[PDB]
Amino acid sequence: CVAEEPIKKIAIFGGTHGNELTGVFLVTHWLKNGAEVHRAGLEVKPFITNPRAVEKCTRYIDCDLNRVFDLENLSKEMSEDLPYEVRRAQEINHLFGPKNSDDAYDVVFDLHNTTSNMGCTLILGDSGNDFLIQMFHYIKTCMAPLPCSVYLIEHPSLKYATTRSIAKYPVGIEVGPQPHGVLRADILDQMRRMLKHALDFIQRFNEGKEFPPCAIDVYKIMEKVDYPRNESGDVAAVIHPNLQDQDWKPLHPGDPVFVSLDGKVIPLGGDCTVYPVFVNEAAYYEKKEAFAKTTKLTLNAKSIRST
Amino acid sequence: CVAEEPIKKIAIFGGTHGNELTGVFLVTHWLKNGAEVHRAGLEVKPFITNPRAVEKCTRYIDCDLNRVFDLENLSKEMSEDLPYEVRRAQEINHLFGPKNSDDAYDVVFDLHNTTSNMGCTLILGDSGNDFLIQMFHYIKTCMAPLPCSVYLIEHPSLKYATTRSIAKYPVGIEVGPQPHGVLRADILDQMRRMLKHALDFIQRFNEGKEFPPCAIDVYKIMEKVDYPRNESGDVAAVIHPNLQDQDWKPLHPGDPVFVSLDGKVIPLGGDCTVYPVFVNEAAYYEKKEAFAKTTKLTLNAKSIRST
Ligand SMILES: [Zn+2]
Ligand SMILES: [Zn+2]
Repeated sequence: CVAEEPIKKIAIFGGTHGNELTGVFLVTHWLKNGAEVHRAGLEVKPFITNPRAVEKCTRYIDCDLNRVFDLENLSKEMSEDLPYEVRRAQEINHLFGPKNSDDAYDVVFDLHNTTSNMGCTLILGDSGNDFLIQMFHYIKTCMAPLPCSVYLIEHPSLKYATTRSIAKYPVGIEVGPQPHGVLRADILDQMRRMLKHALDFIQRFNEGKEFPPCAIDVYKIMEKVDYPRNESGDVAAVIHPNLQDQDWKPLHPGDPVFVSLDGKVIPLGGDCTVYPVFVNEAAYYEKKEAFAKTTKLTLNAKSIRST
Repeated sequence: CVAEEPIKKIAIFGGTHGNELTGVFLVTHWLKNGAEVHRAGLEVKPFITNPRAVEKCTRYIDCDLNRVFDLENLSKEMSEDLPYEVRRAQEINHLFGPKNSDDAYDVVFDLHNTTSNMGCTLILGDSGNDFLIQMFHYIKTCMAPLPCSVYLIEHPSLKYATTRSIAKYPVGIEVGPQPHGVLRADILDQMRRMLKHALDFIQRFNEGKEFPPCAIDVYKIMEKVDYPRNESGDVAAVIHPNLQDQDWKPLHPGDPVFVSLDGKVIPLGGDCTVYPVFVNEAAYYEKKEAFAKTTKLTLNAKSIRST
């Protein structure tokens, strides 16, 4: 049984990307009216992380706020040509960190949307963290029969620079499909239910509930796949209609992945089954990612209890 | 029978809004590879109307290119204060107009995408235009039983400043739903099919096909409906899930239209059945349009032929 410290300070971040409206709308509402996110014994602080991008309804001002929380950026002196989001990341770190300190917030839920058909998605940064595996098992049980899928990042590069990484326990909450700059009522309902259960879990944990051992399936990112490109670097083929909206569904080497305007089909390739995620995300065209290949695995957590 | 001269000069505009990728991708392709839009006897010119917005994948740089083709803007003196899209509209007017001259292009197809669930949509500016009614009837007939809906936008305050308004016969071609900044294969195949039949119609008309009288159903704009807003001017309620994606379907006075986070449902109101269009289009939040109410009517066209 993993013995563990009670959680005291929780933040809920929305508008990390300024055009992802669900987190913006909920955090804006909870700042006005906090009853929904109140839990006995918890300090819960909703916060808009990129208000300048939110006011422009744009992903970012100068660079992605979700890529500048690495140590180098958090400790960088200001310079004239430095992206705005580096200065904003320091401001957020000053309020909710410092990152890697005992004073840092215990849990940060960073709220995101995607244009990909990923449904309710939890992002896990540590495959050995019993506390988070337990929380995610709890949320999934409460959301059932809506799928609630878990994306695991092991590589340090794709997690160490994220906004949620300031917390002792980072949690990414990702819900799609939703076009950026749109608020869909269904997506809002799904995200608010995920949060309701995550907060319930934390309060129960604090109150001394002992959670028995559990296991969850997770999809661990293997590598990004770019679009085929023309000499000039523009996209030469698009996501095949059979792959479009089929995030999480197994893809085999001969299955079609891209299609060109002439009707040429390009299949997955390789030697293994993969589970594609972020299929056709708008923000990722410039990041050279048509989708990411993942592998499925099981994580077990030991029982846990507050000390 | 209305006899008209053969159509000679046709333009196909893509990227009027730079983040609506279907027309950008198709036009970019046809500039290099024109066979798909070749027709015997026709001069077909693909053209990217807002190259700066396209390169930044954004709707516009300074102002909406689809709002600046009014004579005041087009006749504005060249200066350094001038919005980029004003300077660009004047270039387009010189190349494909001038608007209101006998030298203007005969047909301009302006290609758009929407995040609303509208399917294939043709935009008609003039309810008396026998040639356009016949073209649209042809396209609908050829696509049957696939959805192909016609939106009639007639008042001068609504039509006078559009990019396509330079042509003798302006045609808007609109296909959704597609997140902006995303290219879906399905949406691409729908828009290519509309255009194939539109160009086939023009060729047959020029070749002497005589078209008997026809009729089409259209949805004529009545008025825009904004989101309920707080004192601050931020959105206070979102599109109700029963209205979400239900473009074109009759909506009655007591049917739900918005829902707040606190759960208040706001009904249509008024005294008549309407047909909503552009339900939840991302670009329209700032235009104060949650959706447009329309009324359905039948338009007849005389027999037409080429002289
Ligand atoms: Zn995001
Ligand atoms: Zn448009």
